[PDB]
Amino acid sequence: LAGLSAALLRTDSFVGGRWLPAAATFPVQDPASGAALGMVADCGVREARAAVRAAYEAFCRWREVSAKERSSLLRKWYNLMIQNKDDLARIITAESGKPLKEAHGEILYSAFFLEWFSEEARRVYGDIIHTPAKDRRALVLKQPIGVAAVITPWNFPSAMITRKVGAALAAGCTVVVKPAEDTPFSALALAELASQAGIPSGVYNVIPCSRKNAKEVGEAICTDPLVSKISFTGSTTTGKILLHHAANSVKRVSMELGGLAPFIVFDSANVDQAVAGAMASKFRNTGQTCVCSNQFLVQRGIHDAFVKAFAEAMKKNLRVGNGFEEGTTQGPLINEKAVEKVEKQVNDAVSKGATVVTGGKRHQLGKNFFEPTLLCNVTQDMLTFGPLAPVIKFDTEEEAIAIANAADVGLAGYFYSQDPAQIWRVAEQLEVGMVGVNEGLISSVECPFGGVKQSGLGREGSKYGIDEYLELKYVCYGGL
Amino acid sequence: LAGLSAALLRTDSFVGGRWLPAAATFPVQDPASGAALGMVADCGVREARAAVRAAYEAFCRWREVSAKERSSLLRKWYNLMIQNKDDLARIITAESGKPLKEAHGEILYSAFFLEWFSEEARRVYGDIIHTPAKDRRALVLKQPIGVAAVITPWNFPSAMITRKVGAALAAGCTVVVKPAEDTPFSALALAELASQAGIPSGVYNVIPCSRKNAKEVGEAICTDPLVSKISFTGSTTTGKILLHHAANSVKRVSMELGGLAPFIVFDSANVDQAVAGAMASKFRNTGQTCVCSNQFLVQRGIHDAFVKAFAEAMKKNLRVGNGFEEGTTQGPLINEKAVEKVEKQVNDAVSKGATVVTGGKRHQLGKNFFEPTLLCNVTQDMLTFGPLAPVIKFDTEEEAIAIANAADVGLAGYFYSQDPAQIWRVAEQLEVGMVGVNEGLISSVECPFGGVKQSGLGREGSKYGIDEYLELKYVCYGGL
Amino acid sequence: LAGLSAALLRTDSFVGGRWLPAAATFPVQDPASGAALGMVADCGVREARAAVRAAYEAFCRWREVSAK
Amino acid sequence: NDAVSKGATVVTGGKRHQLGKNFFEPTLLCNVTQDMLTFGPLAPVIKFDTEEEAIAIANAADVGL
Repeated sequence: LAGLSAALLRTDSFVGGRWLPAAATFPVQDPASGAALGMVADCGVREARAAVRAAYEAFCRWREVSAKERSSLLRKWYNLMIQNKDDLARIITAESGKPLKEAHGEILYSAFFLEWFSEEARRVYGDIIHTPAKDRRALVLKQPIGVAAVITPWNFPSAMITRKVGAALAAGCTVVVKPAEDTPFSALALAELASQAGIPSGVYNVIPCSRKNAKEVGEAICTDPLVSKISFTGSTTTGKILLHHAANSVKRVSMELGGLAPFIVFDSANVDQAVAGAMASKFRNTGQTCVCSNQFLVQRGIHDAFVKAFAEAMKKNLRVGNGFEEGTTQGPLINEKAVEKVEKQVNDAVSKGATVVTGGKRHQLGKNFFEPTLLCNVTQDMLTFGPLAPVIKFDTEEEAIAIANAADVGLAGYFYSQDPAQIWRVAEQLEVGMVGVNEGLISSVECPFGGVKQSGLGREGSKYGIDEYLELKYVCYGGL
Repeated sequence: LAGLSAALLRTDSFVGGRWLPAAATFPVQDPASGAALGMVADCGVREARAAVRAAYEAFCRWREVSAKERSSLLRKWYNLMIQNKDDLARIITAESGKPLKEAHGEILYSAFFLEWFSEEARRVYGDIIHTPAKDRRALVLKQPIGVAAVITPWNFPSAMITRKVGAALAAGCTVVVKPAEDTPFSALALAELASQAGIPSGVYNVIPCSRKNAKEVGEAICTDPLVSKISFTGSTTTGKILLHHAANSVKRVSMELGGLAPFIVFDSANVDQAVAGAMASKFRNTGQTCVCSNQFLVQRGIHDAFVKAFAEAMKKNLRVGNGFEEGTTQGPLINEKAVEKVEKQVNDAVSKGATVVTGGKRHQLGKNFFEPTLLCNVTQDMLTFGPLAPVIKFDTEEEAIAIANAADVGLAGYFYSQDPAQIWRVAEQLEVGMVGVNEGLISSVECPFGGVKQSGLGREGSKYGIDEYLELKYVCYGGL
Repeated sequence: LAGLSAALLRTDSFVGGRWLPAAATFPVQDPASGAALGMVADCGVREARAAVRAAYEAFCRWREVSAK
Repeated sequence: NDAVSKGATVVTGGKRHQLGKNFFEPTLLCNVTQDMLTFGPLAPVIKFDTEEEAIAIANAADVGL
């Protein structure tokens, strides 16, 4: 378990440049062994109106540094993460529960976000438009929005914080961060690394707080008028509420909420590969991701040939156990109510027609452990973040889409199909934000992550992400 | 008055391709002579849930036409406007009240928006990002958001409808339009022109409705789940409310609300030019614009030399009268409550220290007519859409900004200054969305109009505007 | 007063086999001298629905061991 | 601000100090007419004529520290 560097670990929220303990604390436990992991500062509103300050003030000056300078700091940070992967990793596995590998997996995917944005910071380009009138010359500068509120989910305690903040600070903004108390350490560990990197005090803050204040602080930072922006990743409910708090102050916003994820396997689709992505998508982090390939849609032809081939691969390598435990594939789910979200679905399926193919009951380790599962004959009248993938048989491509596009969900969808033509049609008509072609993992710091229709606003990462933190200022230069 | 082509004029809301009369109507009158201008269809919610339909369905097919095709239609439309300027003009003067010239002024600035976007429609570019992994190729397409709700103010009954819808349809979207019942005809006149141009039924709709239903229909279209987008221009209050309706359905949004407008005149500033822009900015449409240079800030040095020079120019050419009346500079304000918004301010200024320099009482035509006015010694403790420009003396550039940047207003600000250096500093520190340099009119279809901090979301027009109607779809092409 | 073995003494509630500190604590004092005796973990309901679990699960197996 | 805004020729400082937070640059104002009456490093000057008046105002009752 322990053994990490006392520095990478933290418990006192980090505001304005220095650590600051909360009036009262809240406990964090390894969602696997149950072992307590010290008390974390539980930030109450009074702190936000104070964190949002030292965040603001830090801006009034950070907005000044040469883009080259901020690109320098970021890099210097991206480094400190890289030079700490193995410790920054444990921090995740320990609080997320997820296998150690997936931890490094996250840790890199995190640093790599600081890295990239570090580069983007030096390329915010204004324009020089030509206009009729001979006497006036038009100009367009892009400038930082100012303070930015950042709330992050628990499943990616580092990558979810890095991808937003990297850009945020790339465009010269200041950020106040309320991580998920499930995994708040990775948020503070960054903080430590950022300070060492030399980030000017108040540019990057963290304010841990448990449920009790998650609602309060919520509006606290999403209302405080010094916050001109809000970036959030989470459940549809919470999101819609923050809007309601941002509306009141016409703030800038970008959210990526939940959203099922259709994984359409066609006949021209190669099975071993289709069963490839299939596994890596609905079993990574133990199927606890927004981009968790929810319901698999398979074409009668290759249907049975799929499941058999699919389930067989599961047994072959899905080793349920501890995160830091060698040779481990699945890990804990978060917490009790979670194993119940799976449990539920699993029974309402069996009970309503679902020939279970593998597993089905809580694993024999209990607690927050569940044995992965596969069902079929799963008629759509049964639609959950858990290591559970249900198969649905279909006939036409039109129908396969027809169902997948069962509107009001536009996060990420995947499909396998050897027909060059069918690729384009499916992939374009797919009302989503990210399509994985003959691949099951589509993560990448250089691409635009986000959803469509109610699955979110704005994107994160890529040449396109840093815009979430700029405002355009047209400047009509006249008198010529 | 009358004499126009029966076609350019309309009264039955236009939905799905064909005219449709409202259960009950509401009257529209020339805010100048009072003369009634027929009853317009007063659309009630039941119609919206029906307009939002035929708007949706029109999309499911418009999303298909070749960008070249839609660029063709738009142009064909831009033409029909151009070939109708003189009639499309009267329609505005008659319902807006504003001088006939300013009408043509608008009418062109309108068509020119269709024109431009007609071009943009053929240039929506996807990207091809390079990524590590040899086996997968990343792609990024941009696609239409679908249906779009459009509400427009009264002061620009045509340009405000054209600039949004042009883009909207450029990116292949469908629009439902609720114009300001003050000036709803220009919205229908377009409609007529659009049909003639050949716009597929339901791509562009108009649904007049007076106050009585403005609240209802409001959410009607801003909630109806077929509306995936909302574009609005108006008062801060109304806006914040729509958000509250869009939040509930995480819709895409872009708003440009009110916002004072600082017009900073420095010493290096040429007076005749400073008094130039000064006039054209706070007296166009009779100072009834969002981008209406609200409070003039002048540097002691050139202060007195300004006002004298300023007021003198007013008397010289500000001919108050009827809109269609030859040699007319000012026109009516909208309506009674409006002349009261001016009246108010004017007295709370005189009464609290404001040496009136010209005019001050309702004009001797009464009704919705007011004689322009100029005051000074106007201490900031008195801060209104009316032909009234108050002068405020200042010392330092820092202060001039200090005041102008009196936060929570970021629409458009103007300043005159012959110092090359001072231009850059002022113009960049100016927390706004559009800065007019040594010029008082900064209108242009090719540039980005919109504000910052609470004065709005997103921009309209320019290579940057058509984005308000696209969603990015990353597509990780794998299996290679 | 003090001098006892650090082990025999405790302050973090004991659930499922291992110690677990409470979100917030409550003080315990010698009802005689008044001298404070450290803060004890103050278990809140959320813990019970969790203690009653690891208690249950422990049963499903303890019900098995030989009475001997 | 309610002073400057209502007639108060600032003589020194007036905005939060350039250290921000809970720091403020001391200040001095004048022409400060009594219609503006605070524990902070801020001293406003009020011009008067008679000793009677000087008391008259100072003794603006319900304050005797």
